[PDB]
Amino acid sequence: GSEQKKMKYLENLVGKTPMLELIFDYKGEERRIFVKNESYNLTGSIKDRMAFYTLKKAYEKNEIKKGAPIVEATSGNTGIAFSAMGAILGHPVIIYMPDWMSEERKSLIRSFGAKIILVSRKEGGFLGSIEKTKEFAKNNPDTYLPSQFSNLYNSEAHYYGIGLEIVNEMKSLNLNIDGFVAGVGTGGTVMGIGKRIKENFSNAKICPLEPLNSPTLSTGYKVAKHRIEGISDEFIPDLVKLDKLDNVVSVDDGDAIVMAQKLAKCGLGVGISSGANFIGALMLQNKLGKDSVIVTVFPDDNKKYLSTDLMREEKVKEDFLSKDITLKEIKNVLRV
Amino acid sequence: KMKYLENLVGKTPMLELIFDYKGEERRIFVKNESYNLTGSIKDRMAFYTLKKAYEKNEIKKGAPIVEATSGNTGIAFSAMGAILGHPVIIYMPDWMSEERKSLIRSFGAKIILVSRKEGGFLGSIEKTKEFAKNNPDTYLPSQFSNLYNSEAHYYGIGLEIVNEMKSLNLNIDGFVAGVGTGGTVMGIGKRIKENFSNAKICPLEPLNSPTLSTGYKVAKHRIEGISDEFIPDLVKLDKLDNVVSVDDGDAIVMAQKLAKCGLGVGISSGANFIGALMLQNKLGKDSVIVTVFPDDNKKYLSTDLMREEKVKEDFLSKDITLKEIKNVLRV
Ligand SMILES: *Cc1c(COP(=O)(O)O)cnc(C)c1O
Ligand SMILES: *Cc1c(COP(=O)(O)O)cnc(C)c1O
Ligand SMILES: [Cl-]
Repeated sequence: GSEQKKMKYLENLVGKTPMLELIFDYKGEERRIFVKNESYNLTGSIKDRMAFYTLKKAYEKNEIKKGAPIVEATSGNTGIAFSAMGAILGHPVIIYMPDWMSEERKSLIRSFGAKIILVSRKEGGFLGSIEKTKEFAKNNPDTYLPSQFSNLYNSEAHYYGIGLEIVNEMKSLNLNIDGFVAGVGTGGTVMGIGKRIKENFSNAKICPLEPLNSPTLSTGYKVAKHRIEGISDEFIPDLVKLDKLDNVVSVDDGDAIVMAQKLAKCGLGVGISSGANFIGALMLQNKLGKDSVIVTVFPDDNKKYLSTDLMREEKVKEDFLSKDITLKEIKNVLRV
Repeated sequence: KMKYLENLVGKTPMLELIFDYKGEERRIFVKNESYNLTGSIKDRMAFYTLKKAYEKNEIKKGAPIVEATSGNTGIAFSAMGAILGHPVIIYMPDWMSEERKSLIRSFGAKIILVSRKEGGFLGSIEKTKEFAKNNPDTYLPSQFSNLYNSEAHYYGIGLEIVNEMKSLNLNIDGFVAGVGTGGTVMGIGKRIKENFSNAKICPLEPLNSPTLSTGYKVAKHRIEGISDEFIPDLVKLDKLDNVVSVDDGDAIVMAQKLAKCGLGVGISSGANFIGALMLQNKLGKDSVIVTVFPDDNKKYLSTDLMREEKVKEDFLSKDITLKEIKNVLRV
């Protein structure tokens, strides 16, 4: 080949992230959770694995030509990841997002060479941001649409990549996996990792996670704004197939923030969705038994969240799990 | 012990970058050090310093770790300090990017900003000694003089460099790195010279504040992480080859180009790229030059990196065009 050569080496920019064994007290019995740290990636997120897999398989299946624009609707880690990997592969990148999105998001995505097209309230969300991507393709037929919320390459990325890493590294510790939890944005993470884990541990519980403040998985709908950036921003996406998963876990965004704060104070600088996943995983442990082996992921680091409530004191509410959690140690770290 | 905590640092990607320089094709090789616990090369050094300190009982259980930083070292010691159960107290000049202050505080460290009136970098260092004098159990990693700093890079990143270039059957002709503490250049340089006695090991300075090359001149500059108002004891300019000098404007424009090609890096990464080119010009078109990208662009959104830089006539970046990533290695 040659393109094949290129894709073989560019994959060294993504994956092979640390697996961490985190020990903590939960009122006040000793527990542990296993977690992948996905900050160790090209642009700092799990979405790098997904963007790379997507573009690679698309090249393999001749579904994108050289120099073709990559076009998507997002303001988060997906725009960042396709912007960077798009530029690496010689593609201009076009991102549609709403016109009230913060300066910080726009500047970071702009840094990576993408063209940003802003959509107003009146031009329709949000939902109309994904509509203009479809318009663009019909007027420029070389357009590749990642279609993150519906594209099987997304879930597959995590089946072939991070999911397999998880099964391999838990097997090297001779630990069976009793469960896995992940917040759903596109759903690619929970679906892909779940498919992989359930091939190896048929009784594993694969629980998708939503915010209690906007339970898009349990109701179907975008109910309200919440502060768990990267998860449930729109509608149960087409990729998520709830029937193939076990029961929905719900976490309050404040509880996620406090948990992420605690994580940073033990030297793990993570995003709000990571704190959510940690709480998520503990909930699942609480259903299965204190000593069950539960895995999750930390999808990004804390550096993009330095003006969010991650930086402020959160009111502790009755039902927060995080008020009864004290982190003790990183007991082990695996890197394969 | 932490045979296992070392899995949080190091083993980062080596990139082969192809570019045009007015208007000839060239390449340089670069370690991407964002792929580390806190997103910087300093993670390697913080971990190694603490591991040795523990080995030689230079640090007591729960004792405070206290340090002066341009940002990344404090971030790194706040994260690793927290992991190992230590209070951390960081002094940092007040003109470093505000994202630095926020991250240090997120890791549970006490952060004290130090003004130019209060002596900037030299003042920050003295405040660390003051704290140690006042509080007898204090551990001072003293990154500006501690040989563990350069040792960390001799054993870690330096050895990865040598093995990665060996794997390409390529001889290293030169290495360039901006000097903050001097750890990076001294430690990598020692390792490279053991394997290529003729390789040139070049420290880099801002052209705006050429302290290494003059021995005295200190001025404001925006190349965060390097040129900290003095020549650090760790750096031995007579054991290194000649100083390379890059304009902070030229560095920023170069870091901006790198991000447009997919490599979101800090201002000093831009500086190092231009430096490695300036060295390449000395040794030949075809010479094999290695450098490092110490961190990513996320701590710099508040800085001139995100603004439109006045290009000048003498910027090498006005004549650079990035072509592609030709290769990526990682063991
Ligand atoms: C995208 C994203 C998620 C959700 O992952 P999906 O695979 O899209 O479900 C969680 N956290 C962060 C920070 C993200 O960017
Ligand atoms: C510390 C630092 C440097 C300089 O490295 P030394 O090993 O201290 O010479 C360069 N760039 C950045 C971003 C840094 O934090
Ligand atoms: Cl520093």
